[PDB]
Amino acid sequence: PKVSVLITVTGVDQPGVTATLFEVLSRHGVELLNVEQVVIRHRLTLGVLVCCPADVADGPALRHDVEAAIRKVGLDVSIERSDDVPIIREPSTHTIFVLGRPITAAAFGAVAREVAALGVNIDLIRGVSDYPVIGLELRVSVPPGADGALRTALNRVSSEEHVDVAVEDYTLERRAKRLIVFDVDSTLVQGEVIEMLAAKAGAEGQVAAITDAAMRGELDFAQSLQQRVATLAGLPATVIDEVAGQLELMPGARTTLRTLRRLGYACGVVSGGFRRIIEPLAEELMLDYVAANELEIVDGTLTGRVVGPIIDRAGKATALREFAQRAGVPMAQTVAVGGGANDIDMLAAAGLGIAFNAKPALREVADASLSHPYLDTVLFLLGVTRGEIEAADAID
Amino acid sequence: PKVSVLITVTGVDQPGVTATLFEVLSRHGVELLNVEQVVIRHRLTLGVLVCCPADVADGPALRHDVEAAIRKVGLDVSIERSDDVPIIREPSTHTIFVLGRPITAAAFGAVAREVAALGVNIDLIRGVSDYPVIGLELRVSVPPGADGALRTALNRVSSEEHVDVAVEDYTLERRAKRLIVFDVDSTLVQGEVIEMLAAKAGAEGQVAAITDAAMRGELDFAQSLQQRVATLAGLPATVIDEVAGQLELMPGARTTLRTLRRLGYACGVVSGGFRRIIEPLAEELMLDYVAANELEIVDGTLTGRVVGPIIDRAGKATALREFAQRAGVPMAQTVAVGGGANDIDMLAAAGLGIAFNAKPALREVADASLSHPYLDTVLFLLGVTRGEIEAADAID
Ligand SMILES: [Mg+2]
Ligand SMILES: [Mg+2]
Repeated sequence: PKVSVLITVTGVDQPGVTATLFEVLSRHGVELLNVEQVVIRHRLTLGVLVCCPADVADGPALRHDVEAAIRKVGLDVSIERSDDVPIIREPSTHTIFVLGRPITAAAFGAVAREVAALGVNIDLIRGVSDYPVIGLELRVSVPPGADGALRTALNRVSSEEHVDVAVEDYTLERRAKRLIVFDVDSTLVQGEVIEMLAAKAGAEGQVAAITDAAMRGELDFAQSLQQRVATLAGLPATVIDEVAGQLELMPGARTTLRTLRRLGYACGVVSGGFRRIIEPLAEELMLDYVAANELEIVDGTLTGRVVGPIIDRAGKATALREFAQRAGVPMAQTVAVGGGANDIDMLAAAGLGIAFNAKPALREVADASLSHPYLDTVLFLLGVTRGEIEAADAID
Repeated sequence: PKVSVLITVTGVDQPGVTATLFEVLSRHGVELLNVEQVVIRHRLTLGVLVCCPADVADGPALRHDVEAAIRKVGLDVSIERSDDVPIIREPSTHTIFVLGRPITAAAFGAVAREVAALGVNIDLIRGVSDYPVIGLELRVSVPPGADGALRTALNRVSSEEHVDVAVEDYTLERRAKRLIVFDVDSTLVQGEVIEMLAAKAGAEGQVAAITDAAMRGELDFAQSLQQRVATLAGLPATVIDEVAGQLELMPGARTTLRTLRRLGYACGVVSGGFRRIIEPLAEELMLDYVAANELEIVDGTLTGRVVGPIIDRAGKATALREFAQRAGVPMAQTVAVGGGANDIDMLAAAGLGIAFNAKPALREVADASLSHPYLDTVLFLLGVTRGEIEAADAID
């Protein structure tokens, strides 16, 4: 076959069309170069790019066989020479996630308009979830040196339209994510353990105020840790198990971890909280790595200090790096999820840094932000669909 | 928004259509439930499923705004109530690869016809490669308990039509493949080392005959190994480096391994050949695991025996299992690639067992078979496209 021909079938989806078309093409000298077919909402698009004998292409017979077969059953078909035509479309450079509850038309309109303004072509759109939130994906092709401007434009859109918008590299390498770390407090676990410990001392007031002050980045994490843990001076150490037994996982956490195990992720937690609370939990969740701070105890009583070294903002990044080196995972294939300014160095070190219901100081430097109280929306950012989760879980 | 509406735009692709449609929908009470959009060969299909106020849906205005905006620029659009309509399509159960050089229309026709006969619905078709061979993928939905019958039907088609046809589970878990092992001889490396050693003894004749006899499964691997290595009795051990330096990688091998590293695979070789030849090579290829047999040497001279234990057909499976346990990878997420009856137990132990230019005894039990002399066609079976390889390699 020395000449190329493109055949394009469109119309209301009926069964047997695919087989019929290729059964027809076999009565001509036809060899396949590319086939693309989808049905969206009962609309068939079937594009077939072939090579065929020069004398077959230059003859009405091939045309008449195809047009007869396809038009008969009710669909449309076009046939034309190619030769210059690209055989197989190029990969998308990036992918974009839009999560909302709801996603207004105006919101998605604003996204699609920012995309267009920056010469960014949309290659594919699909739904990735219908619960817990609506999730849409756009695989896009970004002009080189425009993706900074894109994330920026789309962040403005995200704030103004009340949806999450994440732009991610869609390269083979950068999208084989293999390792994830969570912060514990207000990320993997509901609320602040240190405030739960403080309530036992009748100090939740003092400590909640300082914690919000520290997670918004207004305070040095270490001095803030020292001032907060000091309020616990004199509590019996038995208070650690009490609080540990009062911890509720973030909605979607179990689903998030279970799905990450299916995908063969290394899973870890990096916290500024307390090891006696977190290790007992990390064992339960079957995690691969823990790093936390440690409460000082004397005669079964908390002294109000921690036992150095303190895991600070920098320490969190150092622990991610440590975890990644041990697991044999390059930094670009690592994921970090946090909610506080505590986590800023960690997120920026990771391949993908995800801010989860986060303070402004973190959202501003995070690769991606989530504003809904479901930790499994993290999974959508990692290329997983709700359907795929539900399917896999039903196999038990 | 209490009532659902489906909007479906089709026609010749023009820019700005996407943004335009959502800018129009925002003047109505529209919230998005699902968006699906693709362009194939300049055919736009844009399907939008929304919820909107009951009084907006029951009014001509929404219809007239949408129909006006879309028809004006040259495309078609339909609008209709939904309510019963599925929000987001279910995942495909399986995926099917068709590799050929060429892929005739008749071949693909035969595939699509077998698929249809077994109640199997086609969800998507796309090209995955234009070199070294033509590669097509069909994501399909298989009725439960029909995929045995499918692989069987498609194997008949594969033999008759001269294309490779592979059916694979498309579940989240089973498709997060994390570990691969290659056989060395006539798989990762061109030809048979043992025959190259034998040629040094003027025995390539005897040994080639026995090797073909063993790889076709007509011989016990161990007795065949003993008879073949015995022909080397008396060669200087220097002959090992000579042959090691004469080895050519299989076409596509470097590409295959490099791409597998990008994806973060654990990579290993499991051979019945000789460690002094393979270890030197596995170090060069930066592999994670080696298991081979070992030549006996006395005073710098080969004795013609191997030093037990012999890696036999069962040993290969045992080594895969060993490798997988160490790497922390479940058997279902493991891949094995071989060409001889030597490899039968290994392939069946692996999640996905790939026969590469293989003897009949292996093709008959392999999950998937490849008939073309390019080892990187393995990558297509692992969900990678040629475009994605080329893109990633150009980033260097
Ligand atoms: Mg936190
Ligand atoms: Mg072999």
